[PDB]
Amino acid sequence: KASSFDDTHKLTVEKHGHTALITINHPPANTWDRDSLIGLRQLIEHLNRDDDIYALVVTGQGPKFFSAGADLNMFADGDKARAREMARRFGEAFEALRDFRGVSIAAINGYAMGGGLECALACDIRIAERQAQMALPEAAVGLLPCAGGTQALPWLVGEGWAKRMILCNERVDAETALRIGLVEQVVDSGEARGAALLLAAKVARQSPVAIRTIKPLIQGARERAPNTWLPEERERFVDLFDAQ
Amino acid sequence: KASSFDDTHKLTVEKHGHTALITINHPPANTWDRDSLIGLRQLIEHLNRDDDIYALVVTGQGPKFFSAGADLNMFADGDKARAREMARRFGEAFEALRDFRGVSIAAINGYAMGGGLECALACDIRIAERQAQMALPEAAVGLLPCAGGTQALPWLVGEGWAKRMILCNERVDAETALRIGLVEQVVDSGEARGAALLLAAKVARQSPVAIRTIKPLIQGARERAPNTWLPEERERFVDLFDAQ
Amino acid sequence: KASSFDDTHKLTVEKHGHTALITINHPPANTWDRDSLIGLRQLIEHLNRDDDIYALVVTGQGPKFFSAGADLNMFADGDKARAREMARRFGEAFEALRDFRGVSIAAINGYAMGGGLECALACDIRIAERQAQMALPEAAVGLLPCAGGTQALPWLVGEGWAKRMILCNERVDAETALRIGLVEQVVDSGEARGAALLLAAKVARQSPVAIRTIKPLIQGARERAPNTWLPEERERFVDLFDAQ
Amino acid sequence: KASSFDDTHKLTVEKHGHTALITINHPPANTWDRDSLIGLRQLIEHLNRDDDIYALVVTGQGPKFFSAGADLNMFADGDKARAREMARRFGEAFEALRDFRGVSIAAINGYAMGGGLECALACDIRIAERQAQMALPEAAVGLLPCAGGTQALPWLVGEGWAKRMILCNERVDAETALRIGLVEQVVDSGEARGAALLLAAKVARQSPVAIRTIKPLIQGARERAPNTWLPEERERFVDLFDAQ
Amino acid sequence: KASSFDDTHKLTVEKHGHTALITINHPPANTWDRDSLIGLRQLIEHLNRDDDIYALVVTGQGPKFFSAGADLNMFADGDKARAREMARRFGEAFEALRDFRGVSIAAINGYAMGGGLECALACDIRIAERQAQMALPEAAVGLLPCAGGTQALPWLVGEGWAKRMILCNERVDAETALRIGLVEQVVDSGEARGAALLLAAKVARQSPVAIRTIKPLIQGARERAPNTWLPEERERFVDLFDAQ
Amino acid sequence: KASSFDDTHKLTVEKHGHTALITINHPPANTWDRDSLIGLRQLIEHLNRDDDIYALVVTGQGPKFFSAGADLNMFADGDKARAREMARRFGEAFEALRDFRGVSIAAINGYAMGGGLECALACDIRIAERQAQMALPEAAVGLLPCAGGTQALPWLVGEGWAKRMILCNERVDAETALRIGLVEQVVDSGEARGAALLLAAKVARQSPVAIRTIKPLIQGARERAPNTWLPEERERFVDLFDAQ
Repeated sequence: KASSFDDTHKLTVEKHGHTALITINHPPANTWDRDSLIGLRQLIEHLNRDDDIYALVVTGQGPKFFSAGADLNMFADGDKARAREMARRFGEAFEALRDFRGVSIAAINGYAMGGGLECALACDIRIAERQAQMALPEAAVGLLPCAGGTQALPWLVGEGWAKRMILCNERVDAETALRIGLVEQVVDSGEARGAALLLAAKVARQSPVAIRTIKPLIQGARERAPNTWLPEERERFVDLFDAQ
Repeated sequence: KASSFDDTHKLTVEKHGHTALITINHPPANTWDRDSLIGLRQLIEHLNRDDDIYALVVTGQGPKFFSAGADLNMFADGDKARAREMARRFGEAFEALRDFRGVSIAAINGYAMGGGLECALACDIRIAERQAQMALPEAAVGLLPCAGGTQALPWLVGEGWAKRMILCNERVDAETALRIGLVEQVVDSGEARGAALLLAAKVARQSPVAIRTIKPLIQGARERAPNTWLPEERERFVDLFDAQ
Repeated sequence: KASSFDDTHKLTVEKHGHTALITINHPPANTWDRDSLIGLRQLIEHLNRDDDIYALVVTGQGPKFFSAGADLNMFADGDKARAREMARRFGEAFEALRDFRGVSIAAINGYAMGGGLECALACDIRIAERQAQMALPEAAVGLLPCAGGTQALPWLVGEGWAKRMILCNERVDAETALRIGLVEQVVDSGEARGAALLLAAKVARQSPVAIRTIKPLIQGARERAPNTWLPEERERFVDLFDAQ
Repeated sequence: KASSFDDTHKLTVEKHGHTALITINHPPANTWDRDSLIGLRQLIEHLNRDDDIYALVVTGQGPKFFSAGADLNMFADGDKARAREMARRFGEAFEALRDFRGVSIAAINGYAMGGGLECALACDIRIAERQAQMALPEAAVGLLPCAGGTQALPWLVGEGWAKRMILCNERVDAETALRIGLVEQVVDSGEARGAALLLAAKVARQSPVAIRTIKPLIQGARERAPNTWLPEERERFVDLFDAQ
Repeated sequence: KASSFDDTHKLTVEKHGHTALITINHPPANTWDRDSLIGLRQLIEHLNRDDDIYALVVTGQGPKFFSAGADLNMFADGDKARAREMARRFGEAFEALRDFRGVSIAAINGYAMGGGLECALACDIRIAERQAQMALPEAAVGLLPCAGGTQALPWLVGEGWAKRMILCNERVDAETALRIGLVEQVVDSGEARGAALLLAAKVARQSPVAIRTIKPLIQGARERAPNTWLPEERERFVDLFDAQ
Repeated sequence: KASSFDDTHKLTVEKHGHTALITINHPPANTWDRDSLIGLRQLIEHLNRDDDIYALVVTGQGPKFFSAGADLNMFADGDKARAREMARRFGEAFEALRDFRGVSIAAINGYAMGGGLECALACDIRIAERQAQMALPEAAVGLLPCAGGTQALPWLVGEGWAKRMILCNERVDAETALRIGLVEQVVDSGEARGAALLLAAKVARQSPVAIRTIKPLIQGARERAPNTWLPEERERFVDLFDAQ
């Protein structure tokens, strides 16, 4: 899928059924840069226009790294202007992945730190390998998680654990992540990608138009309290009842 | 309790102390229909006007089903008009049960799927039997949980598990439900009703006027961020200090 | 730290590195009164103006009590006027502790009930000893948790467990608290203070200006939905990139 | 209307068609006290249960005063406890009048100052006599408009004029009030009551069930942004289409 | 503009510079029906993809009617299903016109009642002819303004005048509309279209990319309080500073 | 007042009673630059710590310009980094002036365009001279009002007139500004400063502690719907009743 456009070779896309497998391919640490952040946004835009795609899996190339976060080549020095543009690209890329019209599954096959973890927080579901370690260590260098980490992390794991990770710089492993809600499924070494593609196959058995309508409803509390969406819930239910 | 009005025989009510035991009695699957959804709303309205009632337990008649959700007799065919009215009745019935002035305890004695699960999400506390299985499989038929499921489920279990259940159609058992926050207590087969009635007895030992005032405060985040309620919290605290 | 001002001897402060150790010293139950609630607010105000302080630990003097909540000497009788002023002092003291510019760690060394538990909910992180028991039993005397308990408790543990504690008056121990998210770390008897001071030392290794900026961002959902803060997140990220 | 219950002789009620004419009768200044604030809330509760009442007019007895605000007999001295209870009674009385299920019309026949003005802000529509003068002069005695004035006044007239009245203690006459949106219609001396009863007669020509449903929708922005109500608008539109 | 697609002859579109002139052409009263509501949404979608279009004017064909609101052919009888679909089409058509990426100007050349008025409320700016009369008389037939009228009308004119129009069924003329904020400019008979096209020409002198970015910011209070957008304001300001 | 610190000679401060008269002194157009935006924030910080100051007037030196907005020396070229810092300084300076603890009065003595108008929108009350002209013409150069103009302007004048000014680049004079709510008082040439200082004297007759408490309440709708502040209103009313 994404068969043709200027897609960076740092992001490989393969079609497996109704599922798009995205692999971060940037050695040695599967780090995110400008080229890949631009390609990610564009790629999500085309997958939202591909009606053959009901699901999405992203994972890191190789067995060691899911993603080590932001390249150092970007928050270089130095340039104040670079930093701002880079924070922009992270938001645009990960908000787009967040707004994927199907379901997105993060197959955490290793270290997911900083921006790599924020990328997985951007996905709908996370599947981590037993040895995987995740953290947001930006405060250690006087910075912060600018790709949504300050909001997404406490959203799943709660404020206590979120500031244990960000404010105290403590990393967590897959089994601790499962205990606190950061991940939904722990699997053995080398089983995330596979596990993710198989969970992405269960989605292709559901009505795609129902998935696309339901998902924004589930994320409703991210912009507005849940009770404010209940009338909208019935309305989209009737919209789904129409057209069988 | 609810000693006299036109209450459908599909909903049996028995008074045990300061507790109203509601039993869904609609074989074979304790399914919800129009008659029972109307009776539920009306029943909650009278229990809110009965000052002898401090608590509430709902459970499914029989050992197999808590509730299998919406009757097929309602989202029949077909009629676009039926579907809309039915989504309305679900909201009105379960929002009323949600707005019960005392505490409500769901004693999940079996399958609670779709609308049956939304009914239990409407209650304050859930107690599940070990063998009980719960899901929201509406997306499998191109529909959605229209009785609050798209908001209530992620509210307790988080977005990851909520779309694991809704978007991926994966069901969960009582022990998984406990791990993710969907239920608060797991008990052995045939022990939910009993467990629920005994938890409903601890409530009758607390000031009822304090329960009625406190409960809306606890649900405050469902309509508005928690910090916006703090001045209101002290105000209702003084209201409780008045009248001893 | 807090080396000089009128600080009540009911609140002892000792400086350990970049960490301020606050100890509730009011026998026999480390109860909160007017004098201590005033001193707490004032103390947090000076710690926010002490740039030598990056973290904060509060704990109860002695091995038995963290804090038994509100003194009876305050919600005395009786005076309607007293009650209101007291609810005010709780809010002001614990909202200030909540708004501490560094990280605050509750070292629960025993019973933390009512206002004592609300004090620990006010802190960023909670570390409980195995034998510690926590509850909000205000509804048992016809009152309510007026120091933020009705909002803070469901915020961490969810609505089900929050009303299990408040509406049903059921207390929880440290291992149950860990299971539900009320605490982040369980430790053995006599190890909380120590554990807390060592977690407070990891914070002094991070940029303080990053901690002060990040923490309000993490608590953003308490006043406004998380998505509304994302542009602000990047903006404060660039503010942190400036000044290296 | 309100034909029988313990209604204080300080509040006279007369039935004119489908309209309830409420007259503040407390010389010399039509001031609000505890007895009248309690009676007002109770009176609105019964008018909401009287299906013969589609509209409501309140005005001051005599030609000189609509209402001079709060009695001095209440924020007496002195008692801290009195003040709090009194602020409570104002809110409860005027929020109830605000939540009247039909339309309420303030016929301002004279001075409406402080609580008298807040009473008229509580009504749906205001009709002022040419000589009428309105202000919120609470800040002049070190207090504030505690019956909703700090929110209702800028809601209609804008922040500039609202703090011109409250923060600068400047009063306005009926013609200035019309220019800024504080009133909707200016009439000649002795014509407000009459004008109000005739506007209240136009309401009795509309579907009452439509008025009761529509009015909360119009006030939707007072609790939540307008766009959040649009799905609810259609839903209540279909509810009105049902039952013809 | 909109040079080619299935556009209903009930909606005529002509290109005048960078401005699209939309004319409701449905005698005798320029009423809105299903065919025209579908065409309106589609038309706005294509104008948002036409980079040659910076502005938009809608007006009624003929000198007598701007729009008399909803056709009777739709809320026919009767069918409950029809009513719901029709409320849906109004929302979708007018929310799209509301979300036009350029500026939209309503040239009110006559009666604009009910849905016709809601259509003009959907536009950015309103220019009314002296003889034009506007109202929302839905409550007179037991219905309500389902195309946003219950939210848009008080948004501009305030609650008092909004329920004077809706709850009391009182219509307003162009000079009263100007006094209350319902319209921004009053012009003489036969001068609205012309006035609107000339105001739409001033827009083509501004940066289009600035108009598209600014307009959502101006409407920010419709979904969220204004202070929550200020960081976003600077961010889009820098986005505009980039690309010159 | 502001008797001693590094205050830029571009901002002259004179003490007249309990009022601080701030005069933008930067020829020829009273334009805002970095030096003056920094000094403004600092100046407001010290006036908030001066208990001798109850009010504030800002106006432009000379008879021709109130303020022509942002210096060209700042959004120079060119530097992307400059633009961002400058948008930051505007927000910080005008949000501080907005958050002045007393009342602030803009005495518009001439042109107030772009940032000059945003400065006056930041004040509580605006008094304009008859010849004064105001606009936000940023969209004409492909930019936007980054100092709050996109939120403050529609907040007072409504969306129609706000986008008439911003999206259509149409300027308004003092008499049009009065008609639409942009200003509260129009005065003759050379009378604004004087008028403002005399309105600032009426404020010094009110309780300062009441002004400081009330003003945030009036601006409550800028961050949260008005109904959410009503319990807080009574609470601060009792806080004002305490301490006489």
